[PDB]
Amino acid sequence: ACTRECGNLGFGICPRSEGSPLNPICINCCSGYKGCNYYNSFGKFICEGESDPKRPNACTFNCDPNIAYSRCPRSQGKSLIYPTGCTTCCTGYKGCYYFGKDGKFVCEGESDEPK
Repeated sequence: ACTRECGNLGFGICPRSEGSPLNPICINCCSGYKGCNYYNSFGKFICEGESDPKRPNACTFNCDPNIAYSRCPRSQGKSLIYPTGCTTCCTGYKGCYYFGKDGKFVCEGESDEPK
């Protein structure tokens, strides 16, 4: 039960399992998320993510060539939501972290994300 209000948020980020041995995601330990583990294509543990999705680390976009895939508590949907349209804190997804147009964290989403 959410209001009809059109939200004015900036972007959402959602820590989610990404990639596979055969189809590696481009990511690094710095930008990977706390609570997610990162692995090579042979399935060897590389690192836990260092980044808090409420206040992400300053990192480069550079791929860590040791990383092919991640395991996060949640696995569904997009890693990044932009733009957000009319999405509000309420209609936003659980395990997704929405930031204002100023770049500052506003809220985590409260609604179930379709699988």
